[PDB]
Amino acid sequence: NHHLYPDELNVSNNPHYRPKPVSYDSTLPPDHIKVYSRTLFIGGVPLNMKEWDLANVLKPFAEVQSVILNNSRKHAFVKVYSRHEAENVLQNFNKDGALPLRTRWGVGFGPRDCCDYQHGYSIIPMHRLTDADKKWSVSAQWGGTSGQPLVTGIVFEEPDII
Repeated sequence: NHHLYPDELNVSNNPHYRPKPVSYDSTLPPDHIKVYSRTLFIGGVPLNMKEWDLANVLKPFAEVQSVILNNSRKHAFVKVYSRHEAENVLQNFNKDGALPLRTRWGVGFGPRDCCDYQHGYSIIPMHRLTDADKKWSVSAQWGGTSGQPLVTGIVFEEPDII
């Protein structure tokens, strides 16, 4: 498992507490939902940079929740606790290029072909989500719908997937 803080809960006593914003977009086609990524793809990762090193360097911009790192592939998938935090990294982290890290929107939920990589969201037809995906979307600790059912046009932040 790739979560940095095992078994944590999205509760007010956790410093990682974040709200779960949900909205509705009438323009989506039938049976489609919109999911904002909380996952960054980081390329240019040096050989001796580990998961906590990435969390440590990012901390002034965002609190890292999970990291899937592969040094042999020079990359990591880094999930942060909120969409706002992910945007803050892309806006403000390493913009001069003092570090070799190269950061962009990643995909942590749903099919890769549904992702708009420029804007960091996916428009996903619900027939392409597993029952597990649908359950995660409604019941996850961070992101998801906070109990609200999945309907055409619902918009939410990337849900945790176990």
